Amino acid sequence: GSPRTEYEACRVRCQVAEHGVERQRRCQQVCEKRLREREGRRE
Repeated sequence: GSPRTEYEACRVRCQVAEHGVERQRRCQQVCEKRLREREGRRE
């Protein structure tokens, strides 16, 4: 339904995965796109 874990896990993993602003912001959108795509099975 809405696995917030998959999201919070990406923010805590990505934040440490890289360092900066270009990848940081760009990452926030990537991790989010995956979440929204997950919570949304079909509408």
